[PDB]
Amino acid sequence: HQVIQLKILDSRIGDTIPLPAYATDGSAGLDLRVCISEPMQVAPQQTVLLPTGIAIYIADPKLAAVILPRSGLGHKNGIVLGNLVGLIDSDYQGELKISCWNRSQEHFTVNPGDRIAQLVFIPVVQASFEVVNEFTE
Amino acid sequence: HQVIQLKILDSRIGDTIPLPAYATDGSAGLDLRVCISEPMQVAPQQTVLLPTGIAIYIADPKLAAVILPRSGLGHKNGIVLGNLVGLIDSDYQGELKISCWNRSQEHFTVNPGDRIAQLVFIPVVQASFEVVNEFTE
Amino acid sequence: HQVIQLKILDSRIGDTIPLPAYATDGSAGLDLRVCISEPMQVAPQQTVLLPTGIAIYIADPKLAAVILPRSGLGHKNGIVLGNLVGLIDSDYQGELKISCWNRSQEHFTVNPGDRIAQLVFIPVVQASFEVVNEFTE
Ligand SMILES: O=c1ccn([C@H]2C[C@H](O)[C@@H](COP(=O)(O)O)O2)c(=O)[nH]1
Ligand SMILES: O=c1ccn([C@H]2C[C@H](O)[C@@H](COP(=O)(O)O)O2)c(=O)[nH]1
Ligand SMILES: O=c1ccn([C@H]2C[C@H](O)[C@@H](COP(=O)(O)O)O2)c(=O)[nH]1
Repeated sequence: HQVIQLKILDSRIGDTIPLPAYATDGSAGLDLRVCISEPMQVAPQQTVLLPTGIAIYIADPKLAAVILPRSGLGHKNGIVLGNLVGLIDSDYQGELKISCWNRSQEHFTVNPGDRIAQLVFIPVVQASFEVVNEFTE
Repeated sequence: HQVIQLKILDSRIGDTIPLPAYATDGSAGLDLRVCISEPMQVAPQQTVLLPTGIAIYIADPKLAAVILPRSGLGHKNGIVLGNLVGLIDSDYQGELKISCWNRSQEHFTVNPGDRIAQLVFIPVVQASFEVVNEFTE
Repeated sequence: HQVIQLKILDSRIGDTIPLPAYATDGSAGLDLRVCISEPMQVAPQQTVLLPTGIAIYIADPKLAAVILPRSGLGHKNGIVLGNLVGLIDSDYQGELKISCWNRSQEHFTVNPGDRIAQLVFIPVVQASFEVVNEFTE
């Protein structure tokens, strides 16, 4: 495993709302929960910015994280991400936030502590370009 | 290359509908075909769950796969994924299924065996958190 | 870092429109700018194909790139990608193009040289399948 520093921004986290964790040893992602104080309605076509109450610091520039929709919420309820895929840079230290977009025609309720997205840590490569007139092998 | 076990769930696979394969030596993804018995209409804004007739077992927890829209179908026909990006965990052993979402204003027909998404195998990192009061280097 | 060959297809690139570059040492992605000659309107629900004026050649089959929405444009303006996520194969040598999709209810103007998406280089794994009757460890 790789160590990622995490700062708790809302005292509910770790008390009434658990920290993100892998469901199983073979899980690729961690479910991300929202830290709101009362249930929130997301109308058809509405986008709402939902806080997580946590900040992470990946630090290692060979690593990033992406925020993805949950499969069931996205397929069954059309509850996905307004930016489609959220990209977390290694030097980002602010709160993780979810752009929650209801792409369906049905109203949806988000309760405090609900899992609304998933977080996946991926290696990334920092490219340097070489400008050429023609491509070569 | 890396070996991924594949179980055929529908006898058409490998007979009338080919197994997923890289188009070229330099392809990042494999086209994923649907295993339906008759053509299916996907109306504007409709989401339909489409089977592939295959199950995979990635097994290695340092590896995952993602299901992505095809570029031409998504750009030209608005045929994309209802969950936007499908994440396949290393310990998932069920059938691969596509959440096919028509985001366009035109009706679309999916024929048996059509390529509707693409599958990409990516390394992933399992993070362990360290809860801190302030971030450090 | 890893060297990626880049061919300039429009003489504005590197003169009036900068080459893609990482904003910070810890950035995971590079902002991708559009190479159009006059401002372009993107109406609600409209998809437009926007050129970048550059081609890249990743070459290494263990590497790919993805094109993702920008977070603010996607969350605030609903300016995302019609194919949701663009996948760039290592053997692709054509112009990078953005499927720009306005998922919002507000008209949006794209100016020449605007950053409209981001590009991320990721390692990928080329799988070989082993067809089995039952999965094993
Ligand atoms: O869904 C998202 C996308 C981004 N970010 C964070 C992590 C990014 O590194 C940072 C800056 O976003 P940019 O506008 O620079 O992409 O915002 C989120 O909290 N959620
Ligand atoms: O588009 C998708 C997304 C997920 N899955 C499979 C692989 C996942 O590991 C499994 C469980 O999904 P979750 O609800 O746990 O994300 O479903 C698919 O078949 N297709
Ligand atoms: O948003 C996108 C998606 C793809 N491509 C390029 C890179 C791919 O390797 C190539 C071929 O696309 P396919 O139809 O084979 O996926 O098009 C783009 O320019 N932009």
